[PDB]
Amino acid sequence: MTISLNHTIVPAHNKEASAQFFAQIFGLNVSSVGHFAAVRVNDTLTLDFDDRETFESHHYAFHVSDEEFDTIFARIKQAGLEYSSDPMHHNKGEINHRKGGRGFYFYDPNGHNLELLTLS
Amino acid sequence: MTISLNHTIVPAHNKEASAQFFAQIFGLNVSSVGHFAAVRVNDTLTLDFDDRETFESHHYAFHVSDEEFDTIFARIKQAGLEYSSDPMHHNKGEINHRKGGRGFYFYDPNGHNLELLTLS
Ligand SMILES: [Ca+2]
Ligand SMILES: [Mg+2]
Repeated sequence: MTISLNHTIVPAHNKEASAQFFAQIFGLNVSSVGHFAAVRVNDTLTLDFDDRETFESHHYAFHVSDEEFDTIFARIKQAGLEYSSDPMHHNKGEINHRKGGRGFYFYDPNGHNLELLTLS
Repeated sequence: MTISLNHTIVPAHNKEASAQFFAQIFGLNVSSVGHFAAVRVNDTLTLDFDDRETFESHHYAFHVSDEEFDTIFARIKQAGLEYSSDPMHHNKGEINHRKGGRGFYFYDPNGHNLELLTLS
């Protein structure tokens, strides 16, 4: 039938801090699974945070509902985090309106580029 | 629920060779999209292959049907690629039978660790 992404490993300097950051902002939960701090995103995907000393910035873009967009964006502002309309973060403190939707980018504690969008 | 991963950037020394490798083995298509060689995996997810000189190994685990598993595994053997039952590739030329399913690991041309699983 269908190929689906089930797991991906997210490298982190501190896997618990990174998993907690992600779970707090997205309204999800952290589980200790083997050597990972695992965050189940939905009924098909889990992000496995893994302790790593050296790695480059990843880029993850998430489709969310309008309600989820508003809820997550409020948590980012409440947490005192910077965000941008553009992937390079040249345009801070604003969102994009690409494809008749809403979008923005924000870095995780490792410098991974997280992207939220309402229309895919 | 309504958070889904829509895009992720896969770093590659050669984005066209890497996107073609992934598309050939998984039975997918490559599109040129901006500076990416993009592979739509399913209705939800696109892998964006991006030219990069320096990066660390990523890990992506895909859930597939038994039929898809067999079709992909046969392409991997026909292509002359090594695979393993374990994530560290200590046990080559065998698959695992974990979680009431079948699984195996194989590297892409960049050394990204690709995992296939049927689960249940
Ligand atoms: Ca998903
Ligand atoms: Mg998927």
